[PDB]
Amino acid sequence: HHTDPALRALIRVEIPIDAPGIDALLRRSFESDAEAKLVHDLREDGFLTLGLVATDDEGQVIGYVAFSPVDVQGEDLQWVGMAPLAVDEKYRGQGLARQLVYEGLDSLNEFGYAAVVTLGDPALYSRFGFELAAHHDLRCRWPGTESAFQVHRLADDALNGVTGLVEYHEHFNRFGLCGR
Ligand SMILES: *SCCNC(=O)CCNC(=O)[C@H](O)C(C)(C)COP(=O)(O)OP(=O)(O)OC[C@H]1O[C@@H](n2cnc3c(N)ncnc32)[C@H](O)[C@@H]1OP(=O)(O)O
Repeated sequence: HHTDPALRALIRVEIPIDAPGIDALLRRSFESDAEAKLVHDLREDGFLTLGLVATDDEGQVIGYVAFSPVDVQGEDLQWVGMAPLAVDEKYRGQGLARQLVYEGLDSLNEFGYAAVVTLGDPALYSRFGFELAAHHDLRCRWPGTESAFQVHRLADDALNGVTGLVEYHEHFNRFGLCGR
């Protein structure tokens, strides 16, 4: 008895040739082009800490997650903010977002980062281990985010004694991003 290998998407760090595919995915996946424009600007200016792509058998980008640096109370503690996160509508419900976030966080830990923040629906991000940032006395700069701003430590004690304003790069101060 022979079983055909199951068809699956591979996840890896993005490379330059992926940019147009990432852009197309972001434009088609969100309600506005803000996410695509954000990623373009972060990459162009050197503030995209890490990006991971999920690709189909032909190498087409079908999923994406990115991370950029954030400071806390104006200091660099090796924290990052996760955004955006997208899976092509053709591949939704297959566990690819879960995998992208897990691998992202695992890679970040491997490379010495201490925590990851994100802004979004807690009904989604809590599934991946994120906790409400307000419970740890952490906030972002935007209004109406106390229920959506979240944090995932990468070390058990990473959040202890770390409080206040978590600042994203200024490229995030554009309108229409998910979670805002
Ligand atoms: S603010 C505008 C909102 N738009 C977007 O977020 C961008 C368009 N959406 C997407 O790209 C996808 O729908 C995302 C949000 C990436 C989810 O992709 P998938 O559904 O394909 O992800 P997985 O199959 O990896 O699922 C992992 C777990 O997440 C749960 N889940 C998916 N979507 C949601 C929403 N919207 N709300 C709450 N939970 C959600 C899945 O059920 C799954 O749950 P488990 O805990 O793994 O069972």
